[PDB]
Amino acid sequence: VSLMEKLKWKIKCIENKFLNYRLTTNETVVAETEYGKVKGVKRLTVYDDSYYSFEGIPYAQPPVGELRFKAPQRPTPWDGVRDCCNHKDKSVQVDFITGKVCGSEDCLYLSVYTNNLNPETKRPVLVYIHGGGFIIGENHRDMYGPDYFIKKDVVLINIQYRLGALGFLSLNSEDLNVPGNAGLKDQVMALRWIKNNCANFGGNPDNITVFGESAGAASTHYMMLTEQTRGLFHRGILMSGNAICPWANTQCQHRAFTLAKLAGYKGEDNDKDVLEFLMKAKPQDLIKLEEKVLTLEERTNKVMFPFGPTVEPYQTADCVLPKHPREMVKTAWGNSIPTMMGNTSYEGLFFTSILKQMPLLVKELETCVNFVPSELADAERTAPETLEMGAKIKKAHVTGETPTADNFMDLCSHFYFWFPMHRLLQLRFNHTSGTPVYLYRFDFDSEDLINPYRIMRSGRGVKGVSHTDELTYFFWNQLAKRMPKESREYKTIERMTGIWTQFATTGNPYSNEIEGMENVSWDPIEKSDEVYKCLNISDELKMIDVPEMGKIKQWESMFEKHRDLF
Repeated sequence: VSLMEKLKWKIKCIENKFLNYRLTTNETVVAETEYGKVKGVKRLTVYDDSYYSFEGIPYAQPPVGELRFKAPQRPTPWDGVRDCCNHKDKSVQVDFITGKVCGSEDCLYLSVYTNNLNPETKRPVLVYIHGGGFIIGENHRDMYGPDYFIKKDVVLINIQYRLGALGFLSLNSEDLNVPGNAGLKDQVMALRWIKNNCANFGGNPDNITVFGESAGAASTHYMMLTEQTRGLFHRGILMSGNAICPWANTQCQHRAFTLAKLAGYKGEDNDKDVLEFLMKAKPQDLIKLEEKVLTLEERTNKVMFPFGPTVEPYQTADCVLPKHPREMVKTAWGNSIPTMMGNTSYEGLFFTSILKQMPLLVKELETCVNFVPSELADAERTAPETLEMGAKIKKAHVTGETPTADNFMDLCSHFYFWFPMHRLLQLRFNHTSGTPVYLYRFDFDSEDLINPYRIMRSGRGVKGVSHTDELTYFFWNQLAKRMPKESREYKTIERMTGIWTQFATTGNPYSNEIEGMENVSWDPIEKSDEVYKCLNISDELKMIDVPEMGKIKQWESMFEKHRDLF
């Protein structure tokens, strides 16, 4: 990231700290948890609303030393009053603005917010899981501010979990107790805490919604798939992601060794000796080197992250993913709770930045063999069947004689988001009690209000609704400003937070009390639907057939001779 956005972000960081002090009050309050009393503080928003803020609530033991790479354990309870008036640190990770490593292994905390500690009725509980490819992200209010949601009568909860190799190291040897998915096991234990404690904050323990974007969406879906969380919540929102997305799982058991070798390990490739080195390496050295772990072949096969969720090699007490996600959908308790899912109108536009560094990637669309789902393609991507599948993809997105960046970014939308969503809906239909799933399409474009991800994707002055453009209308961030209330941006905040809280409340997203929704008949998706219908959200709200549908069927036709793998 540029020197200009480094000094520019440095200043907004300093501004956010002064604003945060200014927007603080002297009104401290104490609440009960099952681990002991916590002290929160009331804060202000730029729209002159206020809310109670409890930050740095531990939901697990600090996962340092011998707990590193291990499943999380419950934290130690305390007498007296724990101070929760400041944020804790984020998970160790590479800062996308600077490139430096930041964070700390002591990262397993959650934050609780609400405009009213003592409502007269129990409120809907909303749990946000941040995205960031399981390698970056945080629950700090400079990125995920509760300011829009607290205008509503809900309890909002933002969790943290272990990122990167510290969150997702996986070792085959059963003796070492590092099966993998530690960061997911973090999420589980946070859910268990939320279930047992939300009532102390005015929340309804029998009406909890979990939602997240991108990796947060896959996390949310995983929380709906695993037996570990059965019955913990009651609604799910998957925003631009799920667990059968190609980036949302990987078998990474051989990559621990590689990571060790990059970090200076001297010895052989057995898990024990590899683990011992990794257990004593500086946390910020492991994280800085993750970028180098993937081989060139893996990058070629569109593997995006070296460490991440994985099928665990053996089963233990806190096992989360004992089978491939496709197999888990067939039994998942979460299939039988109300679900909302959606994408933005130009997802792949996120990859503008990457193309700017590798213009050579555009040539991949001459055959598109690289984008063939990996389970169908051969190793070298050279078998004639793979070239055939590649051609079907090519017909879907290459509009002219030569592929363009727009073709490329259009393909990504489907490879990373629309196709996986389609596969999941069809799978779920064959294994579900018939609980409704609703679809949305986020199509609202604006440059007058942005969020930090636009700096990373180099989305400065770029038309189109990219992946993560919707976050801006859900959360406050240190790049936000107060918008006039008649603005299109402000209306979208109201609609977006309106629908999400409405869904969280009733398992049904429609409300005539939301501006723009007076002509809307939002029906859920039936198994017999050949065409998906979705709420298109732009300056106006409108029910439509998913425009991406024809391209989605093209991708499905790659499985014509391999229908068992669909």
